This record gives sequence, structure tokens and C-alpha cells, in this order.
Amino acid sequence: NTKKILFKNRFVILGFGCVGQALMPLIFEKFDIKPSQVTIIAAEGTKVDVAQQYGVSFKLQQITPQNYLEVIGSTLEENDFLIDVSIGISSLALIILCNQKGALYINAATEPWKERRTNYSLREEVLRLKDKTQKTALITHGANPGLVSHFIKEALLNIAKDNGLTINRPKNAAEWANLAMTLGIKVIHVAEQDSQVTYPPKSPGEFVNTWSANGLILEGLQPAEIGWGTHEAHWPHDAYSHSNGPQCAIYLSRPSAGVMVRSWTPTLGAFHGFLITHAETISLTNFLTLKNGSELLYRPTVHYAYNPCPDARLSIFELKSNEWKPQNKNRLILNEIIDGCDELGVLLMGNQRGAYWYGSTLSIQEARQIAPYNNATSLQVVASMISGIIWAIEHPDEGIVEPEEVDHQYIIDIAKPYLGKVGGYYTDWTPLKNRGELYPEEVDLSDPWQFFNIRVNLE
Amino acid sequence: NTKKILFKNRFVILGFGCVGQALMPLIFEKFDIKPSQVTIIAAEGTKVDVAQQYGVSFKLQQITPQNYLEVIGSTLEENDFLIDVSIGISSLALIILCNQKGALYINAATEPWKERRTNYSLREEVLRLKDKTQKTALITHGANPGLVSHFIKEALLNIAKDNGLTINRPKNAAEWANLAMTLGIKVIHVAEQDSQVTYPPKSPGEFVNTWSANGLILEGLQPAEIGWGTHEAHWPHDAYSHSNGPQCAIYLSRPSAGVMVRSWTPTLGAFHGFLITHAETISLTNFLTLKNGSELLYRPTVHYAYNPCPDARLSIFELKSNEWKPQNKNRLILNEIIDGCDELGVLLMGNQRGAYWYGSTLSIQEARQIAPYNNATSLQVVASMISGIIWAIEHPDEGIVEPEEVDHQYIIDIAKPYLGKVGGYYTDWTPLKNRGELYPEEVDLSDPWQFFNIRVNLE
Ligand SMILES: NC(=O)c1ccc[n+]([C@@H]2O[C@H](COP(=O)([O-])OP(=O)(O)OC[C@H]3O[C@@H](n4cnc5c(N)ncnc54)[C@H](O)[C@@H]3O)[C@@H](O)[C@H]2O)c1
Ligand SMILES: NC(=O)c1ccc[n+]([C@@H]2O[C@H](COP(=O)([O-])OP(=O)(O)OC[C@H]3O[C@@H](n4cnc5c(N)ncnc54)[C@H](O)[C@@H]3O)[C@@H](O)[C@H]2O)c1
Repeated sequence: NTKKILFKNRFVILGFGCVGQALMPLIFEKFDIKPSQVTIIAAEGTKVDVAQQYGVSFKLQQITPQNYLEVIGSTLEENDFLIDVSIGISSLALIILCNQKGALYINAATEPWKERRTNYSLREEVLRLKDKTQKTALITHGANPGLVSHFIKEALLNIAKDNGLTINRPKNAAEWANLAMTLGIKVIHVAEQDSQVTYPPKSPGEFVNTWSANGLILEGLQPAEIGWGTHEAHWPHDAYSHSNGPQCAIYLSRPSAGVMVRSWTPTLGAFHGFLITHAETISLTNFLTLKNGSELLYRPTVHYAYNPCPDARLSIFELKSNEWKPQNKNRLILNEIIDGCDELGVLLMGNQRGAYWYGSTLSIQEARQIAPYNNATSLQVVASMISGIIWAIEHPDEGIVEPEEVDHQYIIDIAKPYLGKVGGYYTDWTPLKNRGELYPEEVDLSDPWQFFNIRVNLE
Repeated sequence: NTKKILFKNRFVILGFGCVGQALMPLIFEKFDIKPSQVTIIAAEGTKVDVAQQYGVSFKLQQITPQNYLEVIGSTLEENDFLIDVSIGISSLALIILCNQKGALYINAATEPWKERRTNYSLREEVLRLKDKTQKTALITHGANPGLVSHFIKEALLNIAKDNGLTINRPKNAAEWANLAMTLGIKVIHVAEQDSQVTYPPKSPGEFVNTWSANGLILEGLQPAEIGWGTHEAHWPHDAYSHSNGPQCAIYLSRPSAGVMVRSWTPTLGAFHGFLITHAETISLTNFLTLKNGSELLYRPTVHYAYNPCPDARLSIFELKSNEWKPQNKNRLILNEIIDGCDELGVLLMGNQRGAYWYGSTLSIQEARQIAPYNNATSLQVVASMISGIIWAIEHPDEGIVEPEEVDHQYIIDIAKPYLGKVGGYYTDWTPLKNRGELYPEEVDLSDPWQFFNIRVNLE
């Protein structure tokens, strides 16, 4: 362990689900810590023996607004680290508490107390505390949101070198936005394709996924969310904006799981992914926005193009089939998967060099030799977190920070050993070619990167 | 073999694909015939040893318009039987030829010479030969079209007894139509749900199905075909009719594989099937039509509500994903399926007793103990054919006949031992209940059996 980071404090992880269990291995792999320096608090037990294998204390308790101050508060000392991988617990409340205790904090997503509140408010509510806390609190730092932000910056620089351009690594958001515009980026996709298959096959009455079934279901139930790029010359018939909501975002009536978009992945290529909504859509869009003051000049279109594992495809199909009524049973496929991989990455379109995709292609085989209690999907998420956790430790006083404010190279260099083959790929693909002729869909030959061409319109 | 039918002639089967191979077992199971009394002609060989196991001659040859008269003609003697289970060969041409040779004939679907010609013309072209040939030629007599017609008549009678009504088994079409109307049948669905799963999982780049991948693909590519019932009070926005085409049919712009309809099956229940087009839609509709002369009085809505095996679901998904470009590879799942069943049947809606579903629920396990080279799907198709073949032998001089003109009880009693559990099921289900509320779809509370409520409208 020549790279084993020394840690004299303790790790308090609340929640022990899909993410939490998969994190365990990476913590003891990167830290020369004792199991006694780790404690877990969760509301529901588990049929898994992860905690027992590592010998980490596990407390069965439900965290509420009435007891979190005492239960969680009495567990954090100055310099401790609260790894938040729970659901239904106020990130805002936990963040403030950590600051008071002088403890570090991280999460893979901003969450409110268990009770439909917009994903916008939740972020602004906690973001409007930038200059209030001192201790570092890294938010929404998972594979995506999270790692994805670091992939965009990496790609932005690679495309620059491949264009002959030679500049300095940008610092502020404005410079990053400027580099995006100078490169002709009209649209950025978070293009992922999960090909993990399993055995035995799927059974009726259950939602099967490589990660939280409820997370996917909830996201697919909400209306399509899209960062509107300044190049867009067409307005979706079923689209609408919020006068007071985010100025950069546009929404669609239909549920995100009911909207398909044309994207691209290196391993399989052109495909139709679900335009599943996400948090880092508005944050990334604004991060790459440009203006002279109160007049926007540039802004790319940003949204998710997801294609889950075949089992999750069958699940969504069954979900709609049940009139959007979620199956009475959920299942996380881990050991049952026998083959496949997860291609998570970002697609930047617009530059003359051609569409560019930079990301991680991790197979289940490599993921299993790298760490237990992990599949291709989970491993990419915890790889990002363990990196973010290490970042916060050597930068404990940065206040509330988002992945966009973190140096991509630092994170990528730590996570890379956990992401299988990672790199960029150029392609001459566009949503305008390989088109069919059975049913001619109206297209805009003028600019292939128009949402009008990407969205799969039934009519 | 106390029920082994004696046959002194020969069986000429052209084509040896999904259906043909699966038929072999049933022929030697129901006939005390010698293998020398069987001959097979097909264009493509096979990696299967079905012919070799039974010791039946196999001739590798492509049948064309220029050689069919000699190749096929020299193989048929008076009273012989040509089992047509090929593709791309003119049924009309084969039918006439058989008559000239005084040989019997049967097929599971009407086909033209290999070359997009409407399914309507093909039927009328051959149907306009009713009083021209003497020898019996049973057409479109597979599971569906075919067995399905016999299930409708069976259900029609069962609902009558369950209604207290006591009449005589109707003969002509008018009487059958009349019974349908007197029973309040507003809509009839061919509701099927294939749950056969497999191992190993599906691979990218291939269309996997329990039956012909190309058959499903072709059907899903054509526009939705629907028998318009007289009760329908709503007109689909994307619908249209053919002034000269079939008066009872209505079409939809979108491809059939792009239209979902709400139906019901006993084993799983309410589901969303693909409104895949078929042949027996127009024939059944007219068969249940009523009028005083030139003014229609009654006619139910008739269409298919199909839900293929999960692998075929993933296949269709990938098909659309490839812009309707069929995968470069096709695969028929037979031995790889490990569990599941095929629920093929008909749903009659409108009667006060409630929706009624009568059909066959055959599992892969029962199908394997019943016959080799068969899965749940194939077995239901060949069960119908072997029954139809037996029918034609004792009725060799009936001319061109359709399954609607055949006594359902005769067929059902022969096939029943091949269909697993077969029977009727009542249900209080309607496309109006168990509805969701996330996205309220406009419905007509006045009459749940309105196509307006059954078709899953995205908006
Ligand atoms: N950025 C990414 O790539 C990414 C990927 C996956 C998940 N996530 C985020 O990670 C999360 C972590 O959850 P997960 O996916 O493992 O879900 P999960 O539902 O599998 O586990 C959540 C755990 O939190 C606990 N929790 C819920 N209520 C609690 C309560 N009252 N008291 C104490 N603990 C409670 C549960 O008991 C459970 O063990 C979510 O917030 C999700 O949005 C981010
Ligand atoms: N009613 C039903 O439930 C039902 C179900 C399935 C299939 N069918 C019908 O059955 C059919 C039989 O085909 P299948 O599904 O086995 O398809 P298939 O493609 O698997 O096999 C068809 C066979 O026909 C042969 N054929 C094609 N061209 C030929 C030529 N030029 N000369 C000689 N033979 C030729 C092929 O070589 C092949 O072996 C189709 O017509 C289909 O519509 C009906």
C-alpha cells in the first residue's frame, strides 16, 4: 500500500443501499484505516454481509427531522467525514450540521426530507448557502451527476489539442464556457449504454436494474428536462418553460421515459436512449453559458440519452404497461449478471473534427476483479465518490462545492484505475445519417445537431 | 396407436423452416405412415437434423415461377397432400396446380411470388377462385390466423350458455354474426402473451423470437390494420380508409409495432400489446358482420394485441433504435429457452357477464414432453395445422376454404391435446380501470370498449 492514505479520524456513512455497500471496498482499499474508524447508520437492514465482512459497526435507525441533530450530531467530531449515501434525508440539514461539527461531507445527490419538490429548488436552497459554511461539502458527486462533469472538461481540452489549439487550462466557468463556444459545441449528451445481462432471466412483476430501481422509476416519471442551446432553431410542440424557474431549461409534457433521443456510444454506436431527466443538467448548462452581462451569447443544449440494461428496458416497458404503476417488487442485479459492460460518458457535438465521445467503458468482468459487491454500474459511481472523498480531505475548508468547481484531472487520475478503458472517440455519425425510409421523419438537413433531428418524433 | 390415421398416399411438404420442422413430429404421431411417404423441398438447408432423425427425403431446390410446374407437379399424384409451409412462393399458383393434380393442399398463410403487395389483394386474388377448383385447399390455417377463428366460435357459444341462452350451433356466417351481436360483443382481440425466457441472454445485433424473426419484423413494419366496429364513436387522428380497399378496415399512419393497445390475458392480466397487423382481421370482421342488404347493422372491432417474448421485445426496441433497419442477424429460440409459456387466445368484450378470454396457455415444459423440435409457440401452430390436415383428408373435395368455414369443435378436439390448458376466463377488467394519474389520458367513461380508451395515446 504505497498509495494508502493515512486517516486518523472516522467515516460516518448514513445509508447502506446500492451505493453504500459498493463503497466499502474502495474505502479500505484507499485508506489505511481501521474498521473501528467506520460506522454505518441505516433505516433498513440488508440480506448482505458486507458490513460483517469488514467488521464495521451497523446501527439500525430511521433518521428524522426530530432526531437527526442528536443521532447524527453525536457521531461527528471535528474533521470527521459524513459520507451521505441515503435517501429521504435533508442534504441541506445534514450539510449545516456537519459544518457546526466541523466535519466533512459528501453526497451523490441532493435530497429533501421524506414526504415531489422540484429538483431546481432543492439545489438553489442548498446553493444559497455558499458563503455561510466553512467546512467542505462536495455535492452531487457520483458518476452522473459528478464524474460526467469531469469528463466534459477533459473532452473539451482533448478536442482543443486535436484542433491544433494550444491554450492554458481554463479556471473559472466563463473560460470553460468560452472554450466550448470557440470549439463549436452545439450540444452535449450524457450518453450511457448498459449492456449487463443476467441469469436467471427477468420475472414478471418486478423492476430490475443495475442500480436503484426506484431512482430510475422516479426519474422516468418526471417530465423531460433539457438545457436549451442557443443554436436550436426549432421549438418542440409539447415544450414549455418556467418564467421563474431555470432560464436555461425547457421541459416536455411527456414523461422522460416516454421520450427517445438519438445519441452515440463507441462500443455499439448509434442508438436510441431515454431522455431521462437529471440534476446536473441545469448546473452544467449554466456552467457553459456565456453572456456580456444580461444578454446570453452562447449556450449548448444539454440532456441525458440513457439506455439501461436490457432488464431495465423490459422493466420500463412493463411499468408503462401497468399504466405507470410501479411493480410491487424491485431487484438489484449484481451477482446474477453474467456478461456485459456499462459505457458511461459524454458526447460533444458541433466541432469540425466530428462528434466526440469521452468516457468509461467498464465490463462486469473487470469490475469484479477490481472490487467485490460491485457491478459495472455501481463501481463507476463509487470510483467517483472515493475520489471526491479524497479531494475533500486535502481541501477541508472550501464550503459547499459542486463537481464543476473541482479540478477534473485530480479526480480522473484517482478514479481511472476503477473505470476500465477510458478515453475519447471521434465519429462521423450524426442523427441525420443511417436514417430509414419506411417512415420519413421530418428533418433539418441544415444542421444535424438540431434537437428537431435528435428527438425521435413518432409523428 | 388406437387413433393412428391410415394414409396410403404421400405428404409433400415444401419449405422446412420454423413451422415445417416443428410439424414433422405431429405427422408421424397422428399418421401410421412410412417415412418414404414423406418428401421435403426447400431452398436453404438447415443446421438441424430433423429430417435425418425421421429418415425423410430432403431436396435442396429453389422453387420459381419457371420451374414450379415441373418440380412440384411431378411430385404430386391424385389424393396426395401438399403441405405448404414456405415463403415467397405463390399460394395461388400452388393451389391451382394441386387441383390439376387432384392433390390436397394447406398453408398457414397466403403468400405471393418472391419480389409489398397488400395483404388484401392476395386474399381476394385467391378467394376469387372459390367455384373454380374441386379439391380442398385449406388456407391460413395456423394458430393465428387459424386456430383463433375456432376459439372465437367456441367463446361465442360458451358466453351464450353462461347467459342462460339455449340455441343451436349456428351454421352460416350470418348466424355467427347474429349471435355475436345478440351477445353485445363490441370488440374482439386476439390477445397473446409470450413469456418464454432464455439462456444465454440476447446479444446485440440480432432479432430473437420464438418464431420467424422476419415474419414479426415485416408485420411490425406495416401500418396498423383494424376492423372498425359499428359501436366506435371516436375517429383516430392518424386514421384513414381505402375507398376501394376493404370497407370494414381502418388503418393508422404509424407502423403497427409503434401502436400499443390495452388488452387482457388470464395468466398475467391487463397488459399493453403491440397492435401488430394480420390477415384474419378482415376475414373475421366480415364473418361477424350483419346487414339487411347494403346497409351494415352490426360489426365488432377486431385487431391483434400482441406481446412477444421478452427477447422479441428487446429486438423490436433495437429495431426502432436502428431506424427500422432490421438487424443483420436473426435467431429462433428453441433449446435456449428455459422457462415460460405462450398464452394465445381471443378476448370478447361487450357482454354483461364481463370480458371473456378463451384460448391456449402452453408452457415450454409441457410442449417439450409432448413433442420435440417445438417450443410453446411453434407447437400451437403445428397443432392447428395437423388438425386442419386431418380435416382436409376426410373432406378432400371442398375447394378453397378458410378456417371460418370449418367446424370449430372438430379442430379443437384434435388440437386440444397439444395446447396445454385450454378454456375460458371471465374478468371484470376494462381499459378504464387501474388507470394511472401521473399523466391523465383522455378517456370515454361512457363506453370502456371504445377504441379511444384502448389505444395507448402518448398525447
Ligand atoms: N451520481 C450518481 O452516479 C449516482 C448513482 C446512483 C445513486 N446516486 C444517489 O445515491 C443515493 C444513495 O442511495 P442508493 O442508490 O444506494 O439507494 P438505496 O435506496 O439502495 O439505499 C438508500 C439507503 O438509505 C437509507 N435511508 C433511507 N431512509 C433513511 C432514514 N430515514 N434513516 C437512515 N437512512 C435512511 C435506506 O435504509 C437505504 O439503506 C441517492 O441519493 C441517489 O440519488 C447517485
Ligand atoms: N397461422 C400461424 O399461427 C402461423 C405462424 C407462423 C408462421 N405462419 C406462416 O408460416 C410460414 C412458414 O414459414 P416459417 O415461419 O417456417 O418461415 P421460415 O422462413 O423459417 O421457413 C420458410 C422455408 O421456406 C423455404 N422457401 C422460401 N423460398 C423458397 C423457394 N424459393 N423454394 C423452396 N422453398 C422456399 C425456405 O428455404 C425456408 O426453409 C409463413 O408463410 C408464415 O406466414 C403462420
